[PDB]
Amino acid sequence: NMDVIGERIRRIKEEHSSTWHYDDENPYKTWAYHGSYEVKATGSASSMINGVVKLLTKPWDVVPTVTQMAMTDTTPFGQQRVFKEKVDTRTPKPMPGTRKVMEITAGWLWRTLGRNKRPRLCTREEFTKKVRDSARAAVEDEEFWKLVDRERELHKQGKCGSCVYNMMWLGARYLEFEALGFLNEDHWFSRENSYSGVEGEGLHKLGYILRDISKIPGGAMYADDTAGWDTRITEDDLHNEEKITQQMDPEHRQLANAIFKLTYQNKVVKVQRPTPKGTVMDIISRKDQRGSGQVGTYGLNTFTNMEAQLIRQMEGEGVLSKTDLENPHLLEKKITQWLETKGVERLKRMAISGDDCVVKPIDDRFANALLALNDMGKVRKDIPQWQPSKGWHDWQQVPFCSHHFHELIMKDGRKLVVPCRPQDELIGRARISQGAGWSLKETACLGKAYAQMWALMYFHRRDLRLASNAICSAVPVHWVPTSRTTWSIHAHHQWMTTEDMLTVWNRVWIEDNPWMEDKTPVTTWEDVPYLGKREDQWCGSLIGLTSRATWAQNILTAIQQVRSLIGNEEFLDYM
Ligand SMILES: [Zn+2]
Ligand SMILES: [Zn+2]
Repeated sequence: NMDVIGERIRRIKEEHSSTWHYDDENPYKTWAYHGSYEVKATGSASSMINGVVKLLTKPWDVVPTVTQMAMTDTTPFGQQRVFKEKVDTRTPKPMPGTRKVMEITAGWLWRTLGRNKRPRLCTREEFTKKVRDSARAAVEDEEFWKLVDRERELHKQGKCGSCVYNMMWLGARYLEFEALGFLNEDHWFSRENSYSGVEGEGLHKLGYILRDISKIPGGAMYADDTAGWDTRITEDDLHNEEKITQQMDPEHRQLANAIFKLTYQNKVVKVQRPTPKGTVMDIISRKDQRGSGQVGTYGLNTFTNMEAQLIRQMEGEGVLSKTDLENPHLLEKKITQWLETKGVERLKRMAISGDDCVVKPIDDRFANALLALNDMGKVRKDIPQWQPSKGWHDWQQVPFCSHHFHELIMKDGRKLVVPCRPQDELIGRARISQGAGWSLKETACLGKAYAQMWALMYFHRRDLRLASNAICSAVPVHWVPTSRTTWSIHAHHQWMTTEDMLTVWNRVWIEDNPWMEDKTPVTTWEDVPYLGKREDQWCGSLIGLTSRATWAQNILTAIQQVRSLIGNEEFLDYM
């Protein structure tokens, strides 16, 4: 406890020895409270609207899903209400039999994941290349690595001085990246290496993967959401995730054990809180849960979700009974036999990206196999704890990574599998600019990035292809898209290029598409298919409405208004 986190609290206390106090009425119930100090508020209750795509998407000014997405709250008040919901809770300790099967499955899973790859340290040169107090992009060119070296020497002694978490210091995240970044950089959770994973595959491939899973004989496809996954990571999960250190070299194992013991299994967090005296940052700590702003959070969530779904498949097939989960002397024989004879096959029945999961069990007993899932702490969201799960018998209805996927028939007979989501979520996100003082050019370039992402991923939506062509017609051709649209893991960002969208389309969907055997290229957007009109409307299309027809037939007027305000540059007509 204080032996691991004491030095961190001391340095925070001495750096703010002025304005240091113990608020006797702190609102923390499951976190250990230490102290507080005052700082200026950070964040905002609303976000800036991207005027370029807003002016080109007038019918969606009157849409509630779009209007809501401009009111996110990152203020210290918003910081505190999200803390009450699920962060300030305790997850009950799993039963002794459940803890054994988790430990057996975790070790078997780590051996399988490391059958070809060996763990390795990540480097300052890697961290510096990936970025392309607190820190920005003046810091890697600064010799701030002397700070990193001094903290690493503390980690080599099993101590920690300045690795805290903010609901970050770049030095602590490098040290974490140095010891655990190999999971992401070496793609341990690619589908080839992990069977269930989808890391590096990309949003344009997830639908094909779900379609391949549907070919496996079995029951329905299940995709249960977990209520607050990061808050349900137990001390047993962290101990099971730590077993990867057994495959490391001694110098790597030492730095990773330091990350696990001093940064994951013990954590110091500074959180902002409103008070009748201003804005106050509090210093709390706990021994479980997972920090969301961490490298390897995705990989360790993926690993633990893989293990948990494997265990639920065990219970569905009758390998695990209630008596087994209660038994502190549970035998390993039938658990080990099942994993070594069926484990890889059962892993192939799943698509798992962090807490998002899709599994196709061998039959539908899985739907009512809930003893281990609930006892492990991964309680499903918005459903009675023991009510059976509802699965889908059509992979196209299965939700995964905030998407569903449609199989489309091109006019030449070839088949595409495209990602899709309710259209208001796509338009509402595109109308949101990130930050404060950005010029019209940077605002238009971000809108161009969303337009080209729609041309690559959501071309099959009539409203989006029209809006994408209007945005690209209103933004100068030579302007390069800035920032990122998705901020997500599955985004390969093939739309950031200024290559012809139809050329990039042919590369993504034909040339590089492993599920497309006919490499015959598409020569015109007219040969790029849409969703069925019924499906398009089911997923939020405004086609058929007169406000959409008026907007479509008068779209060049809105494009010219944006061009008039942008200035005298080179434009192209894409309509
Ligand atoms: Zn540290
Ligand atoms: Zn759809």
